[PDB]
Amino acid sequence: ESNTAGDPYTDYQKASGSIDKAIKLEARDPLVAAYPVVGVGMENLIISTNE
Amino acid sequence: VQDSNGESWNTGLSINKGESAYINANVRYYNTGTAPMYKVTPTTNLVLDGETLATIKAQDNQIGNNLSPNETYPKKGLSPLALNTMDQFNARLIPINYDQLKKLDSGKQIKLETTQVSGNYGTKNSQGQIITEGNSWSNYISQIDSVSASII
Amino acid sequence: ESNTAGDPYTDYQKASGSIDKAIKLEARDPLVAAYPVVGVGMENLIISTNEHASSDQGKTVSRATTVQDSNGESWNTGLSINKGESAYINANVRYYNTGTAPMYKVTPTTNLVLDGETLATIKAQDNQIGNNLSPNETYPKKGLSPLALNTMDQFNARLIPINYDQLKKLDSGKQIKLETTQVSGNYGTKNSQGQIITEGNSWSNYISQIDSVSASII
Amino acid sequence: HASSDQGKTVSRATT
Ligand SMILES: [Ca+2]
Ligand SMILES: [Ca+2]
Repeated sequence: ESNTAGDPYTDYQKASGSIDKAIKLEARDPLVAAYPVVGVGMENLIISTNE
Repeated sequence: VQDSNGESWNTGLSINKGESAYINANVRYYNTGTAPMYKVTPTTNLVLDGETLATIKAQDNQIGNNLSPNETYPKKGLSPLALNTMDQFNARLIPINYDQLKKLDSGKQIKLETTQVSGNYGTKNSQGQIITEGNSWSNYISQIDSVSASII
Repeated sequence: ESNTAGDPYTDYQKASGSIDKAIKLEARDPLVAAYPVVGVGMENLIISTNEHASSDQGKTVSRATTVQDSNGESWNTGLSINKGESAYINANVRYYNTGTAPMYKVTPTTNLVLDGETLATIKAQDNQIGNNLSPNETYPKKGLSPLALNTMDQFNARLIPINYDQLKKLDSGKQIKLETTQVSGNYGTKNSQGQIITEGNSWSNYISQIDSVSASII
Repeated sequence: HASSDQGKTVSRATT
């Protein structure tokens, strides 16, 4: 398998670090996937009553 | 003969019962992974008392260019985004009808929930230039979630 | 045949497993087709009747000398309605997959049928597209609230209207049914460099070829 | 486009 973890980067690109430099150190192990988990959080909510 | 000197003053108020109010949510994005996301495009449901009022995809005003792991968009010391519109071109505001407005004027809250997020990854092309355009993260979400074990 | 089953993947690609890793196990047999079966299901339906209601008050004073005086009041209440766009419809849907392959960029088309007549055929635009639909799962996922099929426009700016007769009969036992007439979506293939690409890879180019050369087993 | 309306009125007149 060239991409062991299933992410866009191969085993060599991850081990050798020749990828994006914002990827966490953790994710340069071929077994740990480089993978973002993004979520949204609402702060407040405003109602424009259009009479 | 006769004379008359009258005065008058009137006050009126109208309302549309299909678009009785406009909704504006203030949001912030969060990354808790090991990779940064470029061109972050979330999709969110706005749920009020069982019913989903609107499913909104983040358009050009609400997209975040970079989102590194363990950080937010906007950054920590900024105010949250405004999720104003439902249109592809940021020209159409999010409406709610008369019953949803009447119950919103009570203890009822509107909850938000992220159904998915879009975004790109970066790769170095022929010359040493990082490209993050055709590099959708969605082509790998199923392939990663299927071959893996999840640890939080 | 290089593609015995009629799916986008050859015999060697399926047998050896060098394809998408979300493809179900059985679908890596050359005879079983890698093929998703996506359907839509409605959860509830909301009606925004768009009347226009008006209130008004008023005072008035008056004097009249040949002597006289007068102090009148008023308060009025009106209500108007359009009969071609008497209400707006909002359906809450959720997509399902019961196939052996994931669908990327799931774009369904649904009829909204009310007492014999189809009110609208809606194609899922940018707000209502699901990026991933892996087999035996839903969009949105199990623990989320359903989508809002809110608009009928290519740009998500035009709401779904119903006229006065459809609204009047909808204020009765009449229900609006939803039915999926088709679903479109992409599949993934590894390109020259090992990047998965799911853009020109439409699933509709193989639905007829698969449905013709196959036997169906539910 | 169908429209309805109601209305009341009170009045007093003193010579
Ligand atoms: Ca390897
Ligand atoms: Ca063959």
